[PDB]
Amino acid sequence: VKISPQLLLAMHRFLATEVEAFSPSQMSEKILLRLLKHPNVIQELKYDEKNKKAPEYYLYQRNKPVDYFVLILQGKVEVEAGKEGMKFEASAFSYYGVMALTASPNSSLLQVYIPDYSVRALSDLQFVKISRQQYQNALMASRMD
Amino acid sequence: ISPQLLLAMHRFLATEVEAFSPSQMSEKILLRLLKHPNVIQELKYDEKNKKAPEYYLYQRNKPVDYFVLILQGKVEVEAGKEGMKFEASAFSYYGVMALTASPVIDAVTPTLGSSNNQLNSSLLQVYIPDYSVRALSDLQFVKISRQQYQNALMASRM
Repeated sequence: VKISPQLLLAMHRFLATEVEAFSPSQMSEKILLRLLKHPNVIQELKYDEKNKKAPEYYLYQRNKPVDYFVLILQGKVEVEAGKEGMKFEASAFSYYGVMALTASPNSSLLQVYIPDYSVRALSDLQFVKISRQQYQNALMASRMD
Repeated sequence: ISPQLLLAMHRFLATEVEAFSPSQMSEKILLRLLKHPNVIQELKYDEKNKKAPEYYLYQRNKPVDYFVLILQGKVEVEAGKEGMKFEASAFSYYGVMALTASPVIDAVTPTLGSSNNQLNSSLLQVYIPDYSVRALSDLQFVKISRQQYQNALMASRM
């Protein structure tokens, strides 16, 4: 996935200033930029009007454990929030699932992040995808530089 | 719910499954737990509406908080990464770790089932089965939740 340097700067500046998880206090800007340039962190998704309700077009499903964070860069998504599944539209720079990253910790149970919402693609999507593991590694890397 | 069958399953759990061993749970309490309402359940099978959500006792990558012991009937089990399919019948049990798994250390998030402020928290300690269980016929089975199991332990602790 090839993106322009301008777009990379915009998403970098937004996360570093708006999302505390990526604040310079938690994560150095040098590491953050490397994390964004990491392969498959930035992804795209081709939309199919025929298969609109396909599983490949659901970034999040309510009551389905997930372990990654998303930042929409381009495109439209439908969001189903709450018990009644209140639908509304979200576009660029709407993010989801930060708690999957920043949540603090064989025969044990597992702490998971379960979204109280669903996110479905309405059109072609370009977005960021950062897993808890990628984020925790980014903290350790920035925790020593 | 014949007395003969109830004793058989009691002896099986108390001897085969350590979670219900006399060391963990007295045999007197175990019997009371089995006679507890809704611990023993049934399920009518519909050949027309097979693969229905009401016929899945367990679903892959779907958090669960209960234990099952088949008493009568057949189920299809899809186990592991490669989804090895096999058939299981009476006295096949599932989800023991759902009961005996210990919580995360120095963790404040609530466990699924206990409902300790779960209604508003998105972080939940869960047991996630690496398998699926689908009903192939009418089922009679035991169903013990983590909370019902923990309550049985406290009862036997006195």
